[PDB]
Amino acid sequence: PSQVRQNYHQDAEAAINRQINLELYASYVYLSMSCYFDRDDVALKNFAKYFLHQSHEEREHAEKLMKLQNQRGGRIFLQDIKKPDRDDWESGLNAMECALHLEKSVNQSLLELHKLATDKNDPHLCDFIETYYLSEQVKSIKELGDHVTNLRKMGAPEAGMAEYLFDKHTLG
Amino acid sequence: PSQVRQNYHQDAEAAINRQINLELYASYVYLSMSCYFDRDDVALKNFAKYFLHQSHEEREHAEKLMKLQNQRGGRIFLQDIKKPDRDDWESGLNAMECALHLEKSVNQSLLELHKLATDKNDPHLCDFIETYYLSEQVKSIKELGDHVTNLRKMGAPEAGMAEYLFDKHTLG
Amino acid sequence: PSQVRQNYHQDAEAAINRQINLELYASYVYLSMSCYFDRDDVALKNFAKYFLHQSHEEREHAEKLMKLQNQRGGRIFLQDIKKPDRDDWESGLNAMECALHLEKSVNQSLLELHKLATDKNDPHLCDFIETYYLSEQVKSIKELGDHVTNLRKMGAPEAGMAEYLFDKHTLG
Amino acid sequence: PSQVRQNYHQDAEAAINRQINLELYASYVYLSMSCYFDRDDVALKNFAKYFLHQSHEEREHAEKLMKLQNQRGGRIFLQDIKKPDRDDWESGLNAMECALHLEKSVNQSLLELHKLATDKNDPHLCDFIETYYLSEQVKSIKELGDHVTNLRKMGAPEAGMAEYLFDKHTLG
Ligand SMILES: [Fe+3]
Ligand SMILES: [Zn+2]
Ligand SMILES: [Zn+2]
Ligand SMILES: [Zn+2]
Ligand SMILES: [Zn+2]
Repeated sequence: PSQVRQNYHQDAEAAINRQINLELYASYVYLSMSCYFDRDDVALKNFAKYFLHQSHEEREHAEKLMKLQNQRGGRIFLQDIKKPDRDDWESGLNAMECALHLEKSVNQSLLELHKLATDKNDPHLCDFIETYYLSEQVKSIKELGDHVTNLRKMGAPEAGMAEYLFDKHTLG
Repeated sequence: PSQVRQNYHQDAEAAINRQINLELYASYVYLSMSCYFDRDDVALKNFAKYFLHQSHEEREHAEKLMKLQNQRGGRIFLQDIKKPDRDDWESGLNAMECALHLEKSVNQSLLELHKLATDKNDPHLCDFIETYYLSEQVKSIKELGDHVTNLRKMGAPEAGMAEYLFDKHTLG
Repeated sequence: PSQVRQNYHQDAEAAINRQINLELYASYVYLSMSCYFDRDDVALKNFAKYFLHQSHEEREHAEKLMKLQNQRGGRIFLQDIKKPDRDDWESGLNAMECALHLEKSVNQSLLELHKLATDKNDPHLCDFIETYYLSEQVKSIKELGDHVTNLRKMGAPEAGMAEYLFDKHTLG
Repeated sequence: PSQVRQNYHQDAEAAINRQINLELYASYVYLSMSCYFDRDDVALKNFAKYFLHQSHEEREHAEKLMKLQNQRGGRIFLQDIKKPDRDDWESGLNAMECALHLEKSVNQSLLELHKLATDKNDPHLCDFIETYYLSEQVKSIKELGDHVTNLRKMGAPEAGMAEYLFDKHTLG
């Protein structure tokens, strides 16, 4: 047992390892989306910039959980990062809808983690999740819902100027 | 009778109390509209910002009348602020049309108040209304009429890009 | 159901609507108190300034809950804002005592809301209340208790110079 | 008839001459009060400073009416400035009460003047009075009412420290 370990259940250590994998997976999905919008047959630079920013943010989320695991005296066990479900993301609207789905799935994972920390009476870990993860997920899910709403009303993907003008106005 | 009171008719005191209520009501209507445009299924940030600015302006109008009532030695009697007529304002165009209707109703209230101050030979109160209320209402009614004209010509609400591009160009 | 909604119970949505009404009511009570201290027969400018600051702060509290309701995919349903219990607040000491009573009643409402969010396993909403509401209420209740203590010891309201000198020293 | 005269009734010219005399009289009353508070047996420097400021302000009010009379092509006819009703103003509270009485009497004179300009269809003269005289009188009467309220509550003139502390806090 680590000299620093105190009130850190083996189940919490295991759940934090699963979450690190999921944040690294989310980072890979966003990178896949970023490089789709950089294709010459798609060519939406501000969609590509937006998803690359999200990819980097998710890597910072993963790295902060790795820091937490080490501060609490747990041990990081890394696993394969699975390839994303698509190479071709079809449209700006479809990628925003898939990003929304991914962010809600990551949020559900964190709520299951908070529930585990509550059941194991781990107040430091509960507060860590609330402070740096849950606040930020609610704000992300709302941003993506807003983007989806706006793109559907402008008539994306069938309206050719919808994603062009969204790329300049909302994402530019 | 207040030591400061001079040439302030009890009817004028009563009418200023009714106007305070109407400016506070207008503030509440604008706040209702502001929070409609912040819904994820509407998601027009600059429409929400515009109506929140109007909500704050109307609270400043109410507060200035409360200052007038106290300077003249009248007594403020507050009344319930009634809830707005809708929760769902339907579209950017509909909210602008409802705002236009509300601002004309507030203007008519002030013209009835000016007529009362003229009939009671209250020149200080007449000048107060002209200087800080009537000028400002004419300018508001014209701004809203302009917004409505522009949104109808762009084809709102059926044209999906009309309110999107109005939100960026006119309100951004 | 809203595309952004996740882990937000209908009871929590209803309770947040009741709290918005209570923060708007508190804003109206403070405005009533502010305009009492501006009467020429009361004439305590720094008491009026203090209560107007509180009125504005409570409107910011209400607006932040409206933002929370929209971020979580709930729907704001506004209700009438009831008129305050008095027009005449009697003295500086009495208004501070009534403000203390109001702030404890708002605090009890938030503790009932936290208990509901705990029972519905809503950690984002629990953390929101703790971070932006409960900390701030404890600090307000203590400030008002301090003011009341000081005014009673100086001999308010019977000692004429007590509220005058409190207005200059503590509130100036 | 003056080459510049247009729509200026002989009654309005006469009434403006009477008002010039009253503003010069008010200036003399305030100067009398200022020099009472500078006596070694009264010795309230900030009461003396306050009334000297009012004396100078009233001379500026008189001079602005003299400018108006000349702009409209009337002729200034000056009259004796009568001596004030007292040399000894008794107390800070009594002087503030006498100042309140004087300012209400000047205000009533201006309302009679506005009524005359309204009856003679002189809109330039009506607007002149509203803009530079009536606004300012309401604000003066309210300031003096506030001062009187505060001094009576602190227990002036019998409470020896009331006028001392008012001189430092309110007027300093
Ligand atoms: Fe002192
Ligand atoms: Zn993340
Ligand atoms: Zn208004
Ligand atoms: Zn509050
Ligand atoms: Zn004057």
